[PDB]
Amino acid sequence: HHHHHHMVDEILKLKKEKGYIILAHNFQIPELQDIADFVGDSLQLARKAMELSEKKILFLGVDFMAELVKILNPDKKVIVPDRSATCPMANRLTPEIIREYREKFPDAPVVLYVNSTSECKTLADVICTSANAVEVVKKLDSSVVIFGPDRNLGEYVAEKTGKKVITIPENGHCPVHQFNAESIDAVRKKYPDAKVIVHPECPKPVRDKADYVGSTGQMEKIPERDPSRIFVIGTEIGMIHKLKKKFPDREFVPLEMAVCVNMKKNTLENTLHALQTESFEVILPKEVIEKAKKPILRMFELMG
Ligand SMILES: O=C(O)c1ccccc1C(=O)O
Ligand code: SF4
Repeated sequence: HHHHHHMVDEILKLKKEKGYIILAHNFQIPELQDIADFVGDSLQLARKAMELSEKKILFLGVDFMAELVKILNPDKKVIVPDRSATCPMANRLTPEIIREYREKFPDAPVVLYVNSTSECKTLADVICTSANAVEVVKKLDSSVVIFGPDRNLGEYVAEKTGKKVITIPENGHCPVHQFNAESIDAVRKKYPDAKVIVHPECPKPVRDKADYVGSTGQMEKIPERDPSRIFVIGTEIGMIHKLKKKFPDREFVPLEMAVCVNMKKNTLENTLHALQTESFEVILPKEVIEKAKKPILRMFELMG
């Protein structure tokens, strides 16, 4: 909107002037997606940052993602506008629980979802995303794996791979994606020709009623091969804007309104403040960077 056109102009000039690149997660408000150089998922953004000349990064998302970017770009300054933006699911897994479960099942590799603390990543055998988790677990020798922090994704991986997936912590889940299956019944009657796409973080009954299950990266490729005029989307509300932007010819309908409060902590105002003050810098110990990079590079190595 034109009322913010002077705010946007100061963001563009400062970003240009100080050599920032702005990376925004798909769950950011539309206003921040519209000012970002690249919008996508966590790993997509971090990988993207490795490729660029900009020595400074403004990251718009939540803490474990900004740290991922820093882990993989450690000589680059990474700032976030709100340091309290975090992932409640990720924060429920701890080093202690991982260590507890490694002892119980010492032959099982620890596969950690990218939505995990940096400290947790130092202890994982490999990282995955919702896009590549099935393939990653498939390529591991073992037929029993330890997986966290999301139980639903773990269970999905178990279904797709046929392997035993021991999920940690107990009842690990994303509250944003706990859609109700009756919501799918309801949209099918309302839009009989619509396709339902939901995230694998969604519970089993929702995944099973959906036409497609995939990551937000996967969602945004579906209309390249599906010609449907209407898609119903089971993930965080920010993806609707992303999808509408990429495919203006289609209609994107939320399965339900689902908002990640932590993702919405970032605003045009605090983003502007961040660029004015070049704060808040993501600072990690060298040793955590060194150790946590290992399972992240292995993920890339395995998928290569
Ligand atoms: O990308 C996704 O689908 C996604 C959904 C929820 C949280 C985190 C991510 C992420 O990997 O960035
Ligand atoms: S949508 Fe769920 S998994 Fe993603 S940052 Fe928010 S609470 Fe975490």
